[PDB]
Amino acid sequence: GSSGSSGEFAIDPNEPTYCLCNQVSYGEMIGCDNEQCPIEWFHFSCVSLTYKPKGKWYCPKCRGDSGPSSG
Ligand SMILES: [Zn+2]
Ligand SMILES: [Zn+2]
Repeated sequence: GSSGSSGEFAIDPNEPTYCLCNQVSYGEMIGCDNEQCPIEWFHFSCVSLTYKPKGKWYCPKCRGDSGPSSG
């Protein structure tokens, strides 16, 4: 990558986005065990991850579904 350049937190229309922060893949990323998941791609730092977990990892968007807006 680039040694260092100001102007972070920017989403370019050139490259797509997956992670929740909607940013271009970078650093370490894992594939949500849930295939159906349209993202199946999230950053570590974002998902408070230090290293590839030796266990099924389900994005915070899948594991948290129960609970509809209205009752
Ligand atoms: Zn992210
Ligand atoms: Zn998922």
